[PDB]
Amino acid sequence: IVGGYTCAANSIPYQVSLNSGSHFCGGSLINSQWVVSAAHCYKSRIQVRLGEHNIDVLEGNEQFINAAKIITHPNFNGNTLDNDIMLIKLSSPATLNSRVATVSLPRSCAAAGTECLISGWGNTKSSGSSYPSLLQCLKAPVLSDSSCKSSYPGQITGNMICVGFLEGGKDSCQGDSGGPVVCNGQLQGIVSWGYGCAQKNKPGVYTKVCNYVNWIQQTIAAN
Ligand SMILES: NC(=[NH2+])NCCCO
Ligand SMILES: [Ca+2]
Repeated sequence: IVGGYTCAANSIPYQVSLNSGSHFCGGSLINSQWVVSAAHCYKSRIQVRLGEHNIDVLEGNEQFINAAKIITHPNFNGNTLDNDIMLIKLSSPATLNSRVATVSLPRSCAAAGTECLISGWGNTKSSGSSYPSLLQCLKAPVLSDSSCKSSYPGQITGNMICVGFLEGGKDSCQGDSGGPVVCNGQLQGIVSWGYGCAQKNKPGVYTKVCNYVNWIQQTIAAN
């Protein structure tokens, strides 16, 4: 997260870290047994780390649970990034408490201008690299579906939204991938793609979660 602030510890209780020797992507806990993330985050072996704030120190609220199943969207396209969504089944249920909690899926799509919270352990520098120990947070609005489409001509499908700031300096980045965009208590976005990060007129593009609730529920019920 570039241009963000350090979240209060455990204040984003649905945020997970996907780990494969180190942190590599975010995700969101949506059921005691299921995390949703981005298909471009796929790895065949993943440990889900719940209840984190400092990913470099055991602080006592962590639950480390291996992925039992990893299911990418059958229509994920690695070129266009359409359908950039993935589900991970935990090998045991997360134990839900104040620090490890589910986030609601969308009841509807979010209006343009809706304020959202984007979070993750991704790069924090707009130039160079600094990867944080502590979870970072960013408040950002859903952008006009036009301001999104003008930024990336011909590249925004109906399964993508832009959330962010056209002036730059405030965006998700590498390592935030797969993490949450939560607006009015609902998971509306998954960190997906962009052109670098925090550049002027290149806002973050996010998988539009309100199109996937049936896919999510059907996959959960079948697996
Ligand atoms: N604005 C961004 N490039 N964010 C997405 C990072 C790549 O998943
Ligand atoms: Ca920790």
